[PDB]
Amino acid sequence: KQYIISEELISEGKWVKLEKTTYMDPTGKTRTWESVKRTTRKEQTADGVAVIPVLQRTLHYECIVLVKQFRPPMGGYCIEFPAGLIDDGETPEAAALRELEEETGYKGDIAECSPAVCMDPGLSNCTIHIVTVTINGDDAENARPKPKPGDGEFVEVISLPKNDLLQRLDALVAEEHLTVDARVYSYALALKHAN
Amino acid sequence: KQYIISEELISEGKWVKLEKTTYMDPTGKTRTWESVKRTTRKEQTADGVAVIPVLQRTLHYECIVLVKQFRPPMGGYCIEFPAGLIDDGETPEAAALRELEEETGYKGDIAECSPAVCMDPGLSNCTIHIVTVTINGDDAENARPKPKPGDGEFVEVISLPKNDLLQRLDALVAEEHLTVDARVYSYALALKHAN
Ligand SMILES: Nc1ncnc2c1ncn2[C@@H]1O[C@H](COP(=O)(O)OP(=O)(O)OC[C@H]2O[C@H](O)[C@H](O)[C@@H]2O)[C@@H](O)[C@H]1O
Ligand SMILES: Nc1ncnc2c1ncn2[C@@H]1O[C@H](COP(=O)(O)OP(=O)(O)OC[C@H]2O[C@H](O)[C@H](O)[C@@H]2O)[C@@H](O)[C@H]1O
Ligand SMILES: [Mg+2]
Ligand SMILES: [Mg+2]
Repeated sequence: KQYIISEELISEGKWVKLEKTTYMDPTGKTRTWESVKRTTRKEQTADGVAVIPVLQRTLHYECIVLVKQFRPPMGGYCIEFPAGLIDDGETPEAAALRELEEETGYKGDIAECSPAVCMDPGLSNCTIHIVTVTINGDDAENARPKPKPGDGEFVEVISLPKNDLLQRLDALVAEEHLTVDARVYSYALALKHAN
Repeated sequence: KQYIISEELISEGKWVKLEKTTYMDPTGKTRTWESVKRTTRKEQTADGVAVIPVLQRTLHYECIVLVKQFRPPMGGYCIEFPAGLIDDGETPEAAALRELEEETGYKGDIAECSPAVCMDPGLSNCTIHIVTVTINGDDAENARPKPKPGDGEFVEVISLPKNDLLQRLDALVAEEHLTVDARVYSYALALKHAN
């Protein structure tokens, strides 16, 4: 019953724009909202993908591969699932394997993919596909993985035991000022709440 | 290694603002970034809280209480954990219990509270505390929950089986084309991966 009436551009940069949204509520009344949008968004599937990479090795606990990097908006370092924007004509799964191999050097296999999900719905229209990727750590292909980083990209690879993820994330946070991503934390929490 | 050099306000609304961030990368080179920030953030406190409401009943497996509402930035409806911005001086735990009761009518008990985690670090400095709350669904008091939304709030309550959360979320996305929150989905995936 609710829908968008109009979007008034407020300010637009090279990557992000801010606009005043006018919409109709359930009572037929008009209301406004301040919304954010990436200017690099196409009429594709989503702004990007986030990869949940599960490193598997026989006789070993599984490991979750994460990345640490400085995030200007946060003014500090953050612990996140590897992620990146998608390419035209590229499938979410294709981008996931590509982003994973580029940031971590690992070559994985698609386990499953999510529909487009929202990053922060009360603020922006940003969406991503969360792609679960398993990595055969016993394959020579993944013996010594080498990441292909671009210019201006300084990412650190951190692998943590999946069987104790939440506590291991807490331990990392106890060593220095670090912010764990909400999707990573939600994931770690569910692993404990499940069983 | 890396650090903020300055933050220049580009545009500012009543709720959201856009800034130009200048920072130094590892090589010593000055780079820039377009960052988003909420104008309502109190000092020394995350922007808000997301509540993971665990409905517990003697004759049933646990349920996760979620809410569905129209999100202007998304131009459509979203399925999320109950959430709200934190009032000044209000504890994350109190904001969570209050928000859950207001949006769903359930009175819960604190189980745990996470440190501040980021929503979308590549875009904004927004953070929240993920607060796990248990609800005694057999208490007469929770027999027929009645919410009490504030100014212009139209939120719908949707409780789903924790044991089959992922599948149940996919159905809703296909049946009504709406969008699931990335944290809700990340949580659902781990529940599945653990089981
Ligand atoms: N707001 C911005 N300001 C300046 N440059 C930007 C911005 N957004 C994107 N860019 C440029 O595009 C590049 C995209 O790099 P990716 O690795 O593909 O994307 P990433 O920054 O990791 O974002 C992927 C996801 O994570 C974050 O939560 C982000 O909001 C997105 O949802 C950035 O490194 C940068 O050069
Ligand atoms: N960007 C905005 N534009 C217009 N009004 C806003 C905005 N942000 C907040 N408000 C006003 O403040 C109110 C805050 O309501 P809450 O329930 O306390 O917060 P909510 O909007 O649910 O946000 C909490 C969290 O959940 C979402 O992921 C959102 O992005 C945020 O991180 C909104 O209903 C609205 O009136
Ligand atoms: Mg990246
Ligand atoms: Mg809310």
